[PDB]
Amino acid sequence: MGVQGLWKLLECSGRQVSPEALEGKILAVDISIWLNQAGNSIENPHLLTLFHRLCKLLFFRIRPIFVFDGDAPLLKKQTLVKRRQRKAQKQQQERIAATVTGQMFLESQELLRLFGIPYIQAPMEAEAQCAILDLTDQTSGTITDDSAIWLFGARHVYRNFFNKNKFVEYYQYVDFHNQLGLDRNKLINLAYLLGSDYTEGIPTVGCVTAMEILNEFPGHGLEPLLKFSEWWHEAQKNPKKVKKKLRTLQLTPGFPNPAVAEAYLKPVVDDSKGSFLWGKPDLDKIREFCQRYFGWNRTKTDESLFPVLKQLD
DNA sequence: TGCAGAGTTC
DNA sequence: GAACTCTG
Repeated sequence: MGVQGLWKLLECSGRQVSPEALEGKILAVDISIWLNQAGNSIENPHLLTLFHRLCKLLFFRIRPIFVFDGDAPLLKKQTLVKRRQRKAQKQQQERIAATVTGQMFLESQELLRLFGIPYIQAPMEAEAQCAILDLTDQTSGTITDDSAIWLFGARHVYRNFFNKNKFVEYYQYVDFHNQLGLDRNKLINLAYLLGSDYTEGIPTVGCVTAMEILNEFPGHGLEPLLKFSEWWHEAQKNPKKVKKKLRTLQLTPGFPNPAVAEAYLKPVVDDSKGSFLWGKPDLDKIREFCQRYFGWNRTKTDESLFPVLKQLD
């Protein structure tokens, strides 16, 4: 999820490209959204979609690095819990999804090791790991469809790459900073407004409305939201500019909770500058895996791999 | 599941 | 009249 409408905002700065443009590139990928998602009674669909993607990547000469979600933050859990209160046993559907995912994790990491692709378990948030990889110039981008990566400092992000009718879109920090006037702090304030995976937003704030807010109270860091907060705590009191529209909407009392901006500003990530390695993928083991989990033979997989191994050489 | 247009309200 | 949402 992340910010509810941020992609709509940034689309003016994103450029449509083709998969042939990622040829000379080393990019990070957040697999955690996939297993976060993944009635024909199929076996291991996470692995199925993962395999097809994994092919698509190497076909276009991408050098991937996969990033795995760790312990979700306190604010992420609080957000999903207060999002389920709106929509004894909640603690027993937590410990049954983790043992299913655990196996999904293990199988996916095995598939990766066979394909010769390295990977890193992010200690808490995975988007933050991909972001800090972008920042230290360890990757040359990050393939993800999650807006929240921007708030963790992202500079170059490739979106809609796997979405097949949608064209691959390349987004750059500098581009939408120079066009839209957005920095990391303004985007985090936008996260307070529009709603994100660490905090639900304001009921009626569309994109344009959140920008109207962030311009009505200019400032540095978190000042805009404090000014808007005390202004709405004042103007709500009764004498009964364009600020009337903003009077109308409802606001929470703890707004703004500074722990939210704190979580986006200083997240937890691996600090070391890893030097990464892509090994050669052994063929036989891959067909063995495919039969073990899907039930594919040797020339059922080879019909798919025939372009892939051809491009590898 | 993302965009694009209209419908409904201030 | 324009902007936001909902649905197609």
